[PDB]
Amino acid sequence: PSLRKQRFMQFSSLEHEGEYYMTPRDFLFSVMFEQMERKTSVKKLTKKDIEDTLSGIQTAGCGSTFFRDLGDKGLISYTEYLFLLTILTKPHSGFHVAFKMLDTDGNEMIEKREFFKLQKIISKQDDLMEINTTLQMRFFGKRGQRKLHYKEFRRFMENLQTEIQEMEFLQFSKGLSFMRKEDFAEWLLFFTNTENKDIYWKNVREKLSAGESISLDEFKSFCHFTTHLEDFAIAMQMFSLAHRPVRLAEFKRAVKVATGQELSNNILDTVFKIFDLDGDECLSHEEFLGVLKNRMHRGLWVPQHQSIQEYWKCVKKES
Amino acid sequence: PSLRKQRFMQFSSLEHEGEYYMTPRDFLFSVMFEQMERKTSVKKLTKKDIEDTLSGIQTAGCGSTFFRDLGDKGLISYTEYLFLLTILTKPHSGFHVAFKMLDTDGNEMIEKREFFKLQKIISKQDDLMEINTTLQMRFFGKRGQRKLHYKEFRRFMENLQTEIQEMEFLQFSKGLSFMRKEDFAEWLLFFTNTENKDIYWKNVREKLSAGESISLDEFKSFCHFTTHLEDFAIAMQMFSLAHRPVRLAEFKRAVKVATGQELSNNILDTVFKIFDLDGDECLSHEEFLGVLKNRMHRGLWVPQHQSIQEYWKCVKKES
Repeated sequence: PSLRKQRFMQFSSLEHEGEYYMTPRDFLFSVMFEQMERKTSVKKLTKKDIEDTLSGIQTAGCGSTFFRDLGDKGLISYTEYLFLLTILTKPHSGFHVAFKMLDTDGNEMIEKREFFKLQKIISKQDDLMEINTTLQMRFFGKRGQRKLHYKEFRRFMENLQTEIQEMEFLQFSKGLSFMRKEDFAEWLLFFTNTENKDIYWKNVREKLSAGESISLDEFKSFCHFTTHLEDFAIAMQMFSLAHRPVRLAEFKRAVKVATGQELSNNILDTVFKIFDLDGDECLSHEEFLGVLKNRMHRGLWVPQHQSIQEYWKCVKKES
Repeated sequence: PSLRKQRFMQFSSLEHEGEYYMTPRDFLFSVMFEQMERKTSVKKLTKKDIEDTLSGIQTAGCGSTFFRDLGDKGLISYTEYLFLLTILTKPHSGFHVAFKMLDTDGNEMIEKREFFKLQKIISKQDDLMEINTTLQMRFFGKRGQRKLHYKEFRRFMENLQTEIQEMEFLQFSKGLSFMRKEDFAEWLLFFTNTENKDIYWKNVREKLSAGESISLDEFKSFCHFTTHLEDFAIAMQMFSLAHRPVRLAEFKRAVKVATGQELSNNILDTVFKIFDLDGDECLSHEEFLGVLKNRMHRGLWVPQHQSIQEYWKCVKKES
């Protein structure tokens, strides 16, 4: 039982024939919540239970909203859990590559034999120490003979990413349609790898206005920039040479040209009010890039008991 | 500075000419959150600031959703704060009485002179030790000569109550449209005046199913029953005589006939699975009524430093 499978069975809610399963509600909780306290216990299933659960996809919307629409009447195994988890953090321009990877070109579309190959990879990795899920029923028909083209794949992945962004936005905005700049500030500061947020809190107390809002499209654009941060930094490494701090206009032009996600002046103003440690109007790549380095936020826990190893590496490398 | 005014200035966000004000976002936070940590500081205003804030009502929806629609561009003083706070917990059949109370019958509608009378009551209570808010602009026109009929008053109060129910539902359901029975259980157990929830948690662990959902209309109906609980208990006192525990069917019929809010079998089943301490299928009024006694939940803090007085009354009356 690896760490990922341990997390999966911890956040699971259904078991059947000695095999833990999961509903979309539990997947969303695992994505957005680090730890959940389950008041109740797991429950077994039968074929009647399976049909009562799978009776939701027939009346579910295949649009942008798919998981909250399904609610609790869904089924997700470990393999689909890992697949969706990789989809969460997959940047653009890798969609077509991932699609072509999921099929040996004997089928230009994807039949369920390729997902069976994925499950076989999982089982081969497991052992070397039947049951229809909701995701298969979405991609392939109830009969099981359905081709999955690339356009539908791209649509599904975009919908999943946007659904997660909407979920995080509504979780941090308490329900309102205009979150305060402070919520965006704390959302950014959450996953930054620093030990003293005091300077950033002083900055947002002093420099940032008392009242200002952020829309939803702006938050989604910033999230897409965050997920393309690696390509953005590769493009910015040429500018980091000679140690030239970048202003706001060049920052906006560069993010637009390297990630295709044009940002507003509000978000850029805010991120420069929180991150400009120095007194100049703009600061170098150092703080923003090196500090915003993990991107492993939003669940995605990597608990390789890195506490003591982190303390040891701190004691060693601190010089 | 009374406790209510202290809470108001703590949750306020705007000050002008030495007078704290408040935006709908802060009112909603004061309603749903017991304590809020303000990262930023208060800011002053000018007439230009006043117009920039009041420029929202012109493009705001007067339907069921009004406060989240306004977002942050709104204005609420202390008097309107207290008025809305009384509206939150006002039961039905008191709407028309409250309307007739807010006007000396020289006007069958309500002109702004009666709200001026309300503000005068507040100021007379304060001193005996000009500025247009958003609510006045909603009831009365920008010019200030507008009659407010009773039907619009009832519509506004119903919309406010339903808006608060939607807010609490979305805050406890994490965004999904079907909250788990456990969330309803913990929402009920929050304001119950008991010291050991262990028995109720054992009940929900054992008796309640592992997975079951609750819609939105059912939650709203249960909230309306909770706000008519006093009339419900007056009607049930005759049945409490002879100490006869009430079953489920009679409970449903009685709540329907005394509060007009018919409940589903799911909510009643759940509340009997959490509250039936004994082994019988139904338990008497004792636990449900006496335990669910406060109804002062959802903010509405009454902090008359009742900690030490509560401990003293416990030491005294415990026999």
